[PDB]
Amino acid sequence: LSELSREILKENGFVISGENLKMDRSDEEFVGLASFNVLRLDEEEMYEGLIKEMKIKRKKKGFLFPANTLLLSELIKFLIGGIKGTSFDIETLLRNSFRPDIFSTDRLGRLSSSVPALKVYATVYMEYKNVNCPLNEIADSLEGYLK
Repeated sequence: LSELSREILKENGFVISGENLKMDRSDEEFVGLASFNVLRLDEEEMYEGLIKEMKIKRKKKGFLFPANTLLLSELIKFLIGGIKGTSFDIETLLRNSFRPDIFSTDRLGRLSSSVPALKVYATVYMEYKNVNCPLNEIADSLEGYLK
């Protein structure tokens, strides 16, 4: 996640566990963790294992909800993995999901521009093949995703 997205999530009451690197600050006697053999472990293995357990949990009973988070996790996953989304699109989606008073007017970039383009592609494919192709259906599905 970007720094602005993390700041928006932290302002909404979310804390991201997985980056729990409290950098040892108050000068006094942290005793009770000297039982792990860290010296015989690879740093690359720990770096690979720390990324794979990144979970965002809430600490306060604010105005954010299980259903919106449950939808938004898969929406962000489909935005990054399913399509070639950018961090500005993530910030736009988070602003549209959390802050309705801020008018982020159509800052999703490539997908909104790709809405008519695949329809024109499908128009050309129908006009040159006369065989049904789901390019228009893919464009309509991602348009419904924008809806």
